[PDB]
Amino acid sequence: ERTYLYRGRILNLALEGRYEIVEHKPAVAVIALREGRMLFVRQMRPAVGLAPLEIPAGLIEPGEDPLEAARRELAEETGLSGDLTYLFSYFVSPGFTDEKTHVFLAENLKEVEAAIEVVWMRPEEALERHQRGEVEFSATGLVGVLYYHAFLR
Amino acid sequence: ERTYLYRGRILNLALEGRYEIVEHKPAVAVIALREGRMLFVRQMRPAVGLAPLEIPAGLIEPGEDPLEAARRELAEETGLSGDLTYLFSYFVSPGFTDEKTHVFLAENLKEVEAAIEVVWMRPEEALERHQRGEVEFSATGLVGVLYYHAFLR
Ligand SMILES: Nc1ncnc2c1ncn2[C@@H]1O[C@H](COP(=O)(O)OP(=O)(O)OC[C@H]2O[C@H](O)[C@H](O)[C@@H]2O)[C@@H](O)[C@H]1O
Ligand SMILES: Nc1ncnc2c1ncn2[C@@H]1O[C@H](COP(=O)(O)OP(=O)(O)OC[C@H]2O[C@H](O)[C@H](O)[C@@H]2O)[C@@H](O)[C@H]1O
Repeated sequence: ERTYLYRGRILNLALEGRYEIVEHKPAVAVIALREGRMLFVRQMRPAVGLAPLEIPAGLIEPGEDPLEAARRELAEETGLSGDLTYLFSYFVSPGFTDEKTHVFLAENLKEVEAAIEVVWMRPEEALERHQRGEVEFSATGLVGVLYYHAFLR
Repeated sequence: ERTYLYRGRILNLALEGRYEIVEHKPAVAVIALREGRMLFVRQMRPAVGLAPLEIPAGLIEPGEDPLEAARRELAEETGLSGDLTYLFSYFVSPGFTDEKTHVFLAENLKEVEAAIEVVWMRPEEALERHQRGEVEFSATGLVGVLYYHAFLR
């Protein structure tokens, strides 16, 4: 059983026996390749004080399933729509939070609409920039880069 | 500036303007392959109520750098030691936490020592089991699987 220390906007903090638990809405992330470039985004993230390289990602809000949330954040963050395929999911850090991320591939991208910086970048270059200390990754950004190298070359 | 709502054992909860921020110690994770099997671990994770497929992972404690923490958790969780190479890092979920994970590759594993279940499993099978809904991934488990498919075949 959980006792709640804080009920917030995008998280709750609970204690469960000796365990500190952060409840958090699920998330989605979209991997998209065009002309050899992957679709990254960057935004200032106050939790870390910097703008890591991410792929388009967002929270699943009331009413939505993961596919719908993925289509929405792709459009809102980048102005694009595409044909989305579910790939896999992961718990971001299951030792303390229940946040689960559902990852999609987007193909056949179309601009549907003309704080978030869109960064098209070859994944090989993202990985080299990271290795040289020039940019940080989020989990979603790293998953995109690794998925590309595994399956999209 | 941050105001603290909770100072805990493995996290602090702060507000920063409108932002809810979870401070958390950094983590490490180790990717290890032997005879075509990757070294996974499973443990009950109360935050999610299940035991996802992870790779050996742990927190960096006072006094330690990432390499040292990685060697320690590999030994404590699996009884193994190896030659460790730094690969890359990622922020697990930078929209709300500062947790950063440093990922290593381990080679030339040796048993140094005879709650945590050690699960050697071919990564192709881990990914198929996940696709069929049979097991969940942590971020570290998924990163291990993707890294293998990208670079270790
Ligand atoms: N929710 C918690 N609340 C209280 N203490 C905890 C909790 N979980 C663990 N402990 C204590 O904290 C001690 C040290 O934890 P270590 O074992 O090095 O790490 P890890 O395997 O848990 O987490 C490693 C990563 O894997 C996952 O993605 C995680 O979220 C991390 O990102 C433990 O001995 C526990 O006593
Ligand atoms: N720390 C926070 N505290 C308060 N509200 C917040 C915070 N961060 C965002 N908001 C609000 O929450 C609203 C909805 O958030 P959406 O934009 O769909 O998601 P995302 O891109 O932030 O996070 C997506 C994932 O990427 C990362 O890995 C994250 O940690 C997630 O795992 C926002 O409009 C903000 O107003």
